[PDB]
Parts: sequence; structure tokens; C-alpha cells
Amino acid sequence: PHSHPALTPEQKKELSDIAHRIVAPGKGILAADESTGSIAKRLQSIGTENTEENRRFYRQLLLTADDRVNPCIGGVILFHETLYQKADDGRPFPQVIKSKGGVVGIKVDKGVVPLAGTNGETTTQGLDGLSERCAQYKKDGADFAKWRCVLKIGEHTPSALAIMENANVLARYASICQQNGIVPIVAPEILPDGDHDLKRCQYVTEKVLAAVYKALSDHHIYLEGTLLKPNMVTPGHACTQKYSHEEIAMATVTALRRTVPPAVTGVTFLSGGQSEEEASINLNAINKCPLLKPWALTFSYGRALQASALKAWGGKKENLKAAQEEYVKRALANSLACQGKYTPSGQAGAAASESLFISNHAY
Amino acid sequence: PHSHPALTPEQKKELSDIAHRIVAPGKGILAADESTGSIAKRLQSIGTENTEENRRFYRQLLLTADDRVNPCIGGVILFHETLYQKADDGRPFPQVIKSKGGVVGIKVDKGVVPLAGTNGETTTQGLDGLSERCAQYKKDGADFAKWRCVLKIGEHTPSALAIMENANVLARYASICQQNGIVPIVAPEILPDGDHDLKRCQYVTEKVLAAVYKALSDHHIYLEGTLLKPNMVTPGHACTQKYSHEEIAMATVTALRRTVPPAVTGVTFLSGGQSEEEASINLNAINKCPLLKPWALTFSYGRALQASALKAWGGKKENLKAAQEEYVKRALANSLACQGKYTPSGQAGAAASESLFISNHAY
Amino acid sequence: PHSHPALTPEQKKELSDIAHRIVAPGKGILAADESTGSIAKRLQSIGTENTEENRRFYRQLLLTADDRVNPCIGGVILFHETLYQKADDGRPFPQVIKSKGGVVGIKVDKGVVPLAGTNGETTTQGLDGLSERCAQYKKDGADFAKWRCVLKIGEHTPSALAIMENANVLARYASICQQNGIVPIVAPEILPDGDHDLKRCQYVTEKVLAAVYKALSDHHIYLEGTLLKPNMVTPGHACTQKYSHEEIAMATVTALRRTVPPAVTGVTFLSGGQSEEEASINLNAINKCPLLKPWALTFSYGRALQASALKAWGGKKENLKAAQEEYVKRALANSLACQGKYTPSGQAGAAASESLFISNHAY
Amino acid sequence: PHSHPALTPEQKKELSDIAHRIVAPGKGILAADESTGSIAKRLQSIGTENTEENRRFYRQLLLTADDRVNPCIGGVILFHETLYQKADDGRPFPQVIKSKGGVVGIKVDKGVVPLAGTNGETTTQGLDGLSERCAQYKKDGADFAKWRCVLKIGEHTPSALAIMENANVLARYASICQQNGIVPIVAPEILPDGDHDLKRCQYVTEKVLAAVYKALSDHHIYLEGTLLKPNMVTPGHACTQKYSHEEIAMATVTALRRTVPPAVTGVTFLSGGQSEEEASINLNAINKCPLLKPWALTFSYGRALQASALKAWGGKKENLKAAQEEYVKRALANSLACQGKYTPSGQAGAAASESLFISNHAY
Repeated sequence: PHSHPALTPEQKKELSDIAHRIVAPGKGILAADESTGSIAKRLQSIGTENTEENRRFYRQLLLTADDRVNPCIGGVILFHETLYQKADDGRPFPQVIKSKGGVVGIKVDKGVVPLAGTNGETTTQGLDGLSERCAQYKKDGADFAKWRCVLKIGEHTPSALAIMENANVLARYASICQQNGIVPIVAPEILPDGDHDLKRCQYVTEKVLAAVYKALSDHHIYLEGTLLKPNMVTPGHACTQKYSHEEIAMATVTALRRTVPPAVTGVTFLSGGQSEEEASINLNAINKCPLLKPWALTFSYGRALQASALKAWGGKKENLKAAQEEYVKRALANSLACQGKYTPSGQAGAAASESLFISNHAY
Repeated sequence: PHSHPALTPEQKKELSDIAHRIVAPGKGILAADESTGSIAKRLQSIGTENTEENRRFYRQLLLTADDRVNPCIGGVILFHETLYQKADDGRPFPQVIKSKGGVVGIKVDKGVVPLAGTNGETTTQGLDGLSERCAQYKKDGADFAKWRCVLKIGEHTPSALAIMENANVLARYASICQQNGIVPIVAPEILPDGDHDLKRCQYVTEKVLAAVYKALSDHHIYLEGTLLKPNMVTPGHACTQKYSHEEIAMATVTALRRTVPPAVTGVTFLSGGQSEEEASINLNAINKCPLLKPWALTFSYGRALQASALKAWGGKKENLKAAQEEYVKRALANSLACQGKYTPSGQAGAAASESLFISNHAY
Repeated sequence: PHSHPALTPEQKKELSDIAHRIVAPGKGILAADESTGSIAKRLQSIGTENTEENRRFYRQLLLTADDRVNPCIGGVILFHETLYQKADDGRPFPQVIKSKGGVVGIKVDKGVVPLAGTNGETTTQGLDGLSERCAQYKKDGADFAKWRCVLKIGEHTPSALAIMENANVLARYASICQQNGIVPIVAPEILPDGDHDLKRCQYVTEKVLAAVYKALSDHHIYLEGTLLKPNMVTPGHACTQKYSHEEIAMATVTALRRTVPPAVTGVTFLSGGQSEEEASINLNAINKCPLLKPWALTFSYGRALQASALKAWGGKKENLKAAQEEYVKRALANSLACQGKYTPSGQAGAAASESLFISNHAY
Repeated sequence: PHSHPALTPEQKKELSDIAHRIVAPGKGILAADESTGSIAKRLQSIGTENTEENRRFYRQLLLTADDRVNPCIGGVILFHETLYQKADDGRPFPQVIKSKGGVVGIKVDKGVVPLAGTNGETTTQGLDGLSERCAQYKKDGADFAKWRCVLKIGEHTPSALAIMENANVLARYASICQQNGIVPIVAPEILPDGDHDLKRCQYVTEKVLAAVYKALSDHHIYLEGTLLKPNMVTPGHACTQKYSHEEIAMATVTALRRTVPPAVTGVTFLSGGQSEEEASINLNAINKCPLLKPWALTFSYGRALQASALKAWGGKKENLKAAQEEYVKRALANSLACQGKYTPSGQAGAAASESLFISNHAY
């Protein structure tokens, strides 16, 4: 085929600049774009209600930390509502993140819907009018975006149709984003559920990353103006055989090494149902693995960067300072891990009180 | 490759029923689903401004036609606004049609959107919420829907990307429609512009369809409960090469046979700017073709049915008899054509009616 | 693709004329292409000497079937060896086939080879220097040729790579043939092995059939000059449920209706371990299935038309006239079968055969 | 999809070992696999008869030089013929090559065959018997194989079919090599013929390479035990534009970086028709590209090493030492180039080269 410049060289420069500012060495992303119902679950768990004012409050907390976290966070992923929310001193949240030293992010997908004739599979929707939302959002104060899809490993899942769909739908969204100066973060989230061991996870991950990078090539997306946010190679949470961080490190680096091109600027690992300490330890391990790593390997933790701070606040407005402090600490730990310079804090077991959910309820 | 029934015998049986009723021998489709804008223009050229009760009376005129049209009409495709309009007595339009023996349909796409670095090509949107909307429409009166995808022929069009995407989006629309118990029509309209010859048009038509039914397969579409709305096979509007209606017939059926599996219940053609008489002549020829045709070949005419009828409107109820019979005659002509029973009927009348150039400043 | 003629109108016709003459009403193909090894399996199994002469005799035995067989046989496929073999009357085998009114065909494939990473599934080799061979074969008296690609239904098979590989390989073989003026017989044979039921067999047959034709489109294959040689949709040879001949028929017709374009001239069927009369019953049932099938449903049986003949023969040249009559008998039956006019006296038939699964000793 | 191993750790390791040995710092590949007809091109030129005698003596001349270039050549590819020839010492050529400290490789493909419906595009053959052959070659001393794929850019080429077909045939070739302990060097050769610009070539390159590795994924290939032999991104032979060596590099490295997985152990650039001098200059430049280059960039040159050495021969025995020192000369400078340590840019205007398409005679 032959030439048809989708983006101008000027636009290309913009995307590269931004995509590169986010994944700077030592920085990572804080994912605080949880939807209304989702976050409602968090407030219920402690003893707090889920009101507008409260939401505005909790957010303001993580967002008002001291400048220790400044060289640690390259970006934050906000929820639509939060975008137009003001601080106590009247400062708009988007601007307040700017003052710290990071870029504004915004979730844009409109939830997953089911696929007919598949063993409980889904694809994500939300393309209708996307470009308009992006032009407006760029104007309002956001620079990049996050779009998620959900795949699961099982007997004979994911399906050819599922990997096919999501990978093309992700490329589709990506194209739109760039035409509006928005760096797209592609998130091919695989479920850590099941009795599949580590081997099966690595196998599934590769074939996915292959499917996603081909779809993007066909779609003419500017790789340098993108980011990848995948799951680490890990067995099902119900799996029997335990593995070491070294094995978890090797497996993850290997799959990416065989599927992610060096044009890609960064791989931002999500939390993935892991506790705070595990997340950090795995991040450090991945950045220690003796293999050639051309792209920055950082994090994009949601609750993995919160947990403590959450129950620290506990609704009790007076518990503010202590909470914020806990979170700041978790930020430093990660800043160190993404650069292979972190060391464990404690080998006891203060991690997750709802870990494997199959035996006797959850929400 | 493990199957999963997206539909049960009961689900299937229903979709297969609605499809056979609309394409029943003699019956064709009335596509009067023009958007508020597109119809505003149609009205303005006869002293009628873009006002609701105008376009509500216009929709009523056609709908309130003498029972002679009952058989000619298998199905009527409506728009959101019209679907919720009542006739001058109290009964809503869905019921006016149902009492006449036709089946109700609804247009559900949300227009087109520019593509990822292509040659001015596009893809169609409208998947968000489609699911609930399909159920609300079912509850309200729609038993079938319409989605339109537009292709273009050129030195490098349609592109490989173009074909793939437009085919994937139609299949996703199709599935969701079938779950909600609504028959989905697939309309992959190629453009009749440019100086492309008949062979060019035919050949392009062949690639796109092959990929379409192949896309339908991958999503597990119940072929028997669907309708294909293709652009008839003809050269470009700028072509200087004359062709008989016979040649045009051949290119059409030949193209169909090679890509349309016999499971498909019916194929309804579009006009494409061609005069209503010619649309009827061509349609009649396609049906007189010696080649075996396993699927019904009828019509879905909008302009080719409203042209003259509207052209004979002056203001109120005066032409509310003159106009009706006009469209009635056209229904009676096309009903014969879908049966190879349309006597040539030499067009020995006044000029064709759409946008006729008597433009200076009259009287 | 703008439009690039890969075949001329002159070229096309020749293909379609040969393609049609083979599948005329009553006609069917005799697949006596039992290779040097595969024949030994059925020759030196019963002690009969495996030798070129004995092989030479056997063929001429079937090839001398009087004029009664003529109308029943459209074409005969031979092994490379038999092509260059003459008869006792000094005449070379091809000339005799032709004087009978049948077309001469030959197997061009070079056997299957396993794929690394699959669960026992294979692909086929044999394209090297095929054009050269096709020229020599046309030159030598051959008008058509066949190539087989075998697939298997299992726990997780067939795999996407299986479907993809065998399908794209068939399309290549076909385009080589068409250029040399050779009618190709695509043969996606799915083996009846495994404890899978009827519906399952239909499902995996549907996807395999959708893939094959999409590939041909991409390769610019002329469907009007080809023949499809598939297997019948039946349960595995280890199923617990018995089904009626009407079921296998309805399952077979519906599947083809959902995948094969009306442009395809004919479909030749495989025996697949069926009894001679069982294959006969089935072929007759498919021809009377109330669904509208647009193609010629005929046979391409080998063992099913040759079983009794070998046995009747006994290696004694003195049983000649008996052995032939066994073949002739079967040809007639299936001649009546390929057109739904074959009913055993009484007009009621046998359903099951083995039943070593549909009883008590299966649980 | 489902997990299915193809190679054991035993095989993987051995594969990586040979691969890394070849693409070692300072080492590159000598391509002396010139078929009888190809050899007859220049042997006739240097007044020497085309006989196995001098053909043997020529290849010998290349091997029997001084060990000053041993660190230079890591691999040598020959023709089937030379594999079983011997030197004046009495020992076989592969012995000579092994003792000299180099890996023996052989060409397995059987030329290019034309594809119908295309604008003069081909695809390679050879797969038949491949496995049996490679087994024979390895036992004989061969360790790596070569397969040439051809791709010409044009106003209508490469076509999807050309890119699809050719990529899968390479995946097939590799898989078989792996199962036989042979390291497959895949090479999608882009042709410099045409008037096209530098950007156009890069655009196509990126598309091709994306399709190549995608196919490698589905076929379950071990990329660590594979090598890539691509062309450098340059303008067409009839391009009226002038480009600087560094600019040529940039474009080439970007194409690779945008599509090639870190897993790929080495990238052996093909001569492509440049003068020995610039072949080294461009390769040299490519290594000075400040962008991250995670895979060895080296050479796979034939004429680019033998060119001057041929002139210094012309079928004479008195010039043994003569011709040799020219080869040693060529090899060394390229070892330095593969290290980015070859004399910088400057020598571009003392002699210039064939570029009549850039003078006033191109109008």
C-alpha cells in the first residue's frame, strides 16, 4: 500500500512528548478513575457513605499529598465526575495535578457488554461520539486516556472471536484519541482467576499482545504516542502451585520481549488483585530480570497504591494527615521498584483479607 | 472451537418468521426513514418548511393509503420521531401499519465517522445502548431494523482496512438485534459515483460481500433471520459507457450467487439516484434473469417511491388524494417487478422528479 | 483489486463445461485412486499378491464395465501409476474412460504432514512444481484433479491454525490447476472419529466451510469451475444417540445452505466408513430434504462402490464377470440416489448399523 | 486459545546457541549461495568457462584465505552442490569452514512461482520433503537455512495476497527447520526497482514485517532461534531525489523498531545492489543511529564482498593470493561497520556512483 499521512509531524511530536513525560524513570501512574457503583463498594467496606461531597473529599486527599510524591507520579487517571470537581480553596482538580508535576488522565470506555455464543465473554463499547468527548476533554484539561477490555482464561477461553474483537475495538478507539491529541493507553486486562498455572498465563498473554499489535499496525496507530497497560504473568488466584518472584519476573519479561515492539514507549502494570507489597515486589523483580528491556517498565496501580490510606481515613475527617502519609509511602516504594532499587519491608503477611473469593461470599 | 447456542429453537423460529413475512411474494419495503435534516430538504422544494406537523402529515399521507397498497407493502422502515406519532383519530402509526398487514421496522445507526488514515473513507457508529433500545423498540412496535455502511470505489478504494471494519461493525449490530428478537437488515451500500465501469462495480461488490458473510459467520449470526440490502450492480455515475438493463441484471445476480449463501431469506435492493421507472425496469430484469436465485429479490425504495408523490404536493388536503394514488401506482409497479411481471410500460410521460433544474427565478 | 482478470472468458467456459458434465443428473464420480500403498492395505491384507500386474488387472476390471455403468459415472480419479497403464486390448486406460463418456481425473497431492504445536492435526504437501505436472496431465488426457485436506473434531480441535492452513493451501492448489485448464476438487475431509454428537459435527463443519471459500475469494478462484468434496454431517463413530436418516440429511443440507455459494456447480460426497447401502440411503435422503438446495448432490465413493467387487473377485481371474456386476449394481443404486429416486423395495430402511454403543455395554 | 508446546528447552537452547554465535560482535554472514545459473552470470564475465571445476575452485578460493577474517565471518551459506565438494587438501568444504571457526548454512527453497490475478507478483516453493532434507543437511554439517521471499513495490503492489501468502510460507519453512535443529533465517526481500521515494519504501516495510511476525506467532515459532535478513530502507533505482547516508539509516532502524520483537536474535542485512563501499557505509551508519537497537545489525553480503575479488581472478592460477586479499579486505571493513567503527561519512564525492536519475537527464 502507499502513503496517506494520518497525523502531521507536528501532532506526532506532541504525542511522543506526552507519552514520554508520563513514563519517566521513577514515575508511575495512580489509577483513581473508579466508577460510582464501584467506589460505592469501597466506602461501604469501612463505614462511610457514598455521597458526592465525600467522593470529592476522598479524591482531594490522594490529590493533595505533599511534594514527596511529585517526582513519583507521572500521571493520574481521573473519572469524568472528578474532572470538573473543585478543591477546598476553589482550585480545579485538573489544574492541581498540573501544579504537582504530572499529566491529567481520564477513563473513557462505557463498560463491557456480553458477546453472543461465547462462554461468558465481553467486549467494550463507547465509540459513539468519542471524538467530540476527546476534543472537549483535551480542552478541559486531560492529556491521555484509558480504555479497558476483559479477557479470561479457562477451558477453551479466550475465544478467537474475543481476542479478535477487543484487539480491533482497542485499535479503533486509539485512532480516535490521537486525532484529538490524546495519548491512548491500551489495556488488555487478563483475569487472574482459575486453576491455570503460570505456563498457561504466559502462553495466553503472548498470543494476545500479538493480536493487539497487529490490529494497531493495520489501523495506522502511532506507537510512540501510545502506552501499554497489561497484567503481569501470574497463575490463577485459585492455582495450587506457588511460584517465586523470579519466575513471575522471567515469565512476564519474556512474553513482552516476544510481542512488544521497541517503538512502544512504556508498559504500565496494573494492580491485578495483588496486595500492595506483592505489587511492589513484583515490579522490582521485573526491573531486575537479566533480559534486554527496551521500554520503560512501570506501574499504574489503583487500589495497590491506596489500601492503607483508605481505611486510614475511615470517613473520620480527622484521620486525614495519617491517611495521606500512608499513600505517599506506597508511592515512594513503587518509584524505587520501577528502577530496580527497592527492598522488602516485611515478610509477615499483612496483605489481603478477601484474597481468594470462592469460599463464602464477597460483594 | 466449542459452540454455544446464542439462540434457542424458539428464538430462531421467531426471527425466521419476521423475515419471510416482509419478503413474501409481491411484498417490498418502504424506506421512509429520512432524518429530520434529510427530509427538511425534501420538503422545502415544495413550499413546505422543516416543521414537524408538516413531516408528520407527510408521513401520514403515505401511511393512510387506499388498501390497494396493502399487498405491495411487506414492511415499512420508520424513524424514532415517526414511530411515536399518532394518526388523525388516535391510533399510533405502528398500529396503522400493522392493521394494513405490513411489518414495522426502525433505523438504528448513528451516522458515519472518518477513519484511521484512509482515503476519505468511513465506518458507521451506533452500538452504545443499542441493546436496551432494541428491547424498547420491540415493546413499542419494531420487528426489524436497518444499519447502513457506505463504501467508495476509487484508485485505491475501498481499502483493506475499510472492508474489514465496516464488516465487523455490521456483524456486531446483527447479533445484538437477534438477541432482542429483532430481524437485522445488513446494508453495505457501495457508492455509484465516479467513472468506474460495470465490471469494476461488480468486482468490488464481490470482495465486500465475501468478507461480510464471513464476518457474520465469526460472530455466529442466524443467517435465516436477516436480510441483505445491497446496492444494485451498475457502473459509475460519471461513466460514459452505455449498458442495457440486461447487462446490469447479469452483473447483479452473478455477483450475488458467488457471495450470498442460500440461507439468506431475501435480498432487497436500493435505488441509488436512478429514476423510479428505471429502478423498476432494472428490478424487473434482475428477476427475469435465467440464473437460479435461491433468495427473494425485492425492493426497499425511498426516493423511488416518494419522488413524484411529494413532487405533487401543494399545501394541505387538496393533494392528499392526488399524491397518494401517485405513490400507490409506484407500489403496484414495483410489486410486479419483484415478480418479473412488470410490463415494460414505456415511460411516455413528463420528466423525472427529484431536483429538476428549472432554476433562474420563475414568473 | 480494481479488477485484474486472472482468467479469460475463453478459459472460464472450458472449466465450467468440464465441471458441469461430470455432475449431470445421475452421474457421479468413482474415486478409484487407491495408491500403491493404500491398495496393498486392501490387497495384501487378504493375502492377494501385491504387484503392478495384479494392480493393473484390478483397474481394468472396473474399467471394463459395460454401457450400463456409463450414465452413472461422470468421472474417474486415478493414481499417477494407472494414468500411464494400458489394457489387455492394448488401449491406454484414459482413452477407454473417455469412450465411456466419463472425464479422466487424477490425485495431485503428496500426502499429509503434521504441524508443530497442534494436537495431532496435519496439513498437506504437494505444490512443488505442480504447474509443470498439471500441464503434463492435461497433455496426457486429464481434465480434472483432486487434493485432500483432513481435519479432526476433538476436545479442542480443530484449531484456528488448522482451519487457516488447510484452507489457504486448498486455494493455492486450485489456482495452479485453473491456469493449466484443470478443474480442481477442494476436499476438506473432517474425520468421524471421536465421541462427539451430530450437532457438534455440524458446527465445526460450518466454520471449516466458511473459511475455505473466503480463502478462494482472496485467491481469485473461479467457483463456477470447481467441485466441493466434503463428508456428511453425522455423529462420531462412537456416539450414544441414534438419529434418523432424515436428521443427518436435514443437518447436512442446512449446513451447506449456510456456507457454500450458489455459484459452485456441484458437491461430491465421501463415504467415510459407511456401508455401501448406508451411503446409498443417505445420499437418497439428502436429495429429498424439503429444503431448496441449488447444487448437484452426487457421489465420489471409492470403497462404497468397490467393497463387494474385491471380495467377489478373490484374486481368481475366473470371477471377473461377477466382480464387475457388483460394481455396476452399486453405481446404479447411487445413480438413483444422487436424485432422490432410490427406495429399497418396501420403502422403509435400516437406521443403525454397529450399535456397540447404543445399548447396555456402553455405560 | 489453548497451550501447546512445540519445542523442548533442549531444542530452544541449542537453537539460541547457534544463532548468537553467528550474530556475535564483529561477525557477519557471507552469502556464497549462487546457483549454477547465477554463477554463470559473472564467471562468464571474467572470461572463465562455466564448469563445476572452476566453480569448485572459486568457492575454494574464498575459503582457503588467511585467518585474518575468522573473527569476521560467523556464517556462510552455500549451494547444495558446493556442500559436497572438497578442497585441494582432500577434506570437504564444510570441514574447511568449521575448522576455520564458522557456522555452515544452506539454501532450501526452490525458486519463485508467479501468482495469478496479481500484478506480476510471486511466492516461494520448497516445503515438500523439507523436513527429510534438513535432517540430511544437519547430519552433514549444515546448521542454518535460507529462504528468499520477493516483494515489489508498485502503484498497485504489494497486494494483500502477496503479503499474506508469502508470510505464511515463511512461517511454514521456519517451523520445519526448528523441528530439525536448524536455525531458519527468514528474509522478506523488498525490491529497490521503481521510482518511489524513501518514505514509500519504509511504509511498505513496516506493513510487510508486521504481517511476517504476526504469522510467526500463529505458527508457534521460537524467535530466539531465528534470524531476519531484510533490505535497508532506500529510495527506488529511478528516484530523482538524493538522500544522505544517516537519513537512510534512520528510516531503516525505525521500520525495524516499529515491528521487530526483541526476541529476534539478529538482523542480517542483504547487499541489495549497492557498491561494496557504500554497503559498508550504510550498515556503519545504521549502527550510529542514537535510537535503541536491541538486536544485532550485521551483514549478509554476496557481491558486496566478491565484487573486486572476481576481477582480480578472471580464471587464472597465478593470482591466488591476489583475489584473496580482496575478500579479506572486504570482510574486515564490514566487521568494523557492523560495530559502527568503520570510517565515518566523508568519502561520498571523490568517485560518486550510478545516479543518472538525479541529473538533468531525468526530465
